[PDB]
Amino acid sequence: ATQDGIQRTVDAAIRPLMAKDGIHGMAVGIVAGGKAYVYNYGVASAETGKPVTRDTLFELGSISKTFTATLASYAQVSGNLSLSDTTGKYLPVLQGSQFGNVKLINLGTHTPGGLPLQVPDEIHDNDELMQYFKAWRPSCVPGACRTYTNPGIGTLGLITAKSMGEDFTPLMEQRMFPALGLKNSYIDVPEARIPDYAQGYKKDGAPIRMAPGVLSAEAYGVKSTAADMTRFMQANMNLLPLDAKLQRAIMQTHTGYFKAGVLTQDLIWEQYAYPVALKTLLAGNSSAMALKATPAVEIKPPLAPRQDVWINKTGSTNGFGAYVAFVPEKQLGIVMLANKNFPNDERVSVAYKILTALAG
Repeated sequence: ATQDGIQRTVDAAIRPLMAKDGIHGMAVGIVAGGKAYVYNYGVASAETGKPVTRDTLFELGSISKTFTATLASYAQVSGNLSLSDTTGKYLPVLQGSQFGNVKLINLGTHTPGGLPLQVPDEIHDNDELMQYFKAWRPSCVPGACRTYTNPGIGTLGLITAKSMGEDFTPLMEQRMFPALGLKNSYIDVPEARIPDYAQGYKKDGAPIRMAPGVLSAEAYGVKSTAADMTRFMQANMNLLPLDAKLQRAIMQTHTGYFKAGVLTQDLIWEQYAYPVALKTLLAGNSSAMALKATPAVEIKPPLAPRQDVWINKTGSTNGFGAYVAFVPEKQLGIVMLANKNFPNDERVSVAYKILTALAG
């Protein structure tokens, strides 16, 4: 009945969106009054007609970075590292180099002083990456310049791993996902679950799934279900009784570090004063914020986590589109998972339309 009233709102945004953009399959997770509801639409694969189900895996894209941010936060709370530390401390290869003096906080907030969006094609392993970093020079002010980057948060992943004497993928698959209670969440999809892996579709309609690469696990590599992400949102609103340290780690990813345009940059999470206007969300989640070196102002001291915000992250691959938005003070959230990289403007609009109707 509560579920039926929410379904009617969610259907009324999603059916038309999928018809308009020719999205084959979507899984939408809602959190309302702290409860998880999951609504599935269309087909995992157009070729076979396998429907989207509870167990269907979508590529999270850059939403993976929130898991990386969570793991770094955990290592901080455990005293494995400080975010004030330099990359040099953990990758001595880089001690003496300019990049070796970039602080971890700058890697988790896209403020390292200029880094490319994508790991450049010439870098094929962590050793060629380390070399590139030795050569690296800052092209804007660290802690005053926001350049959205995979290698940045990626390298925070690698440094987090080292701090905890363990490789990244296993840290995530064997400690983090189980500690968060996520049983359908994978960097490496097991053979047994490959039937669950939804088919991605390019803009033209050709089938595709993501390619692994340098720092991909740390940057864009996670697959998950709406149910799993719905539980991630509940965790990110302090609603699940977990061990104190993991609970503190998760909420401290919400600390506000830099003001950049209309956006507050947390540890990967980007947040807005609630209530929030559509036009604010659209400007904060513009391609310009994603592609361009934007002025960033350090918040002194860092802004404590707060309930009264709209916290979001976008995520894309060649074949998939994903969007997480939640509002801690309302126990309210949406994750949209699509097997098409459909425009971010529409993701933000539809999320805005749905969470606004549910707020009252």
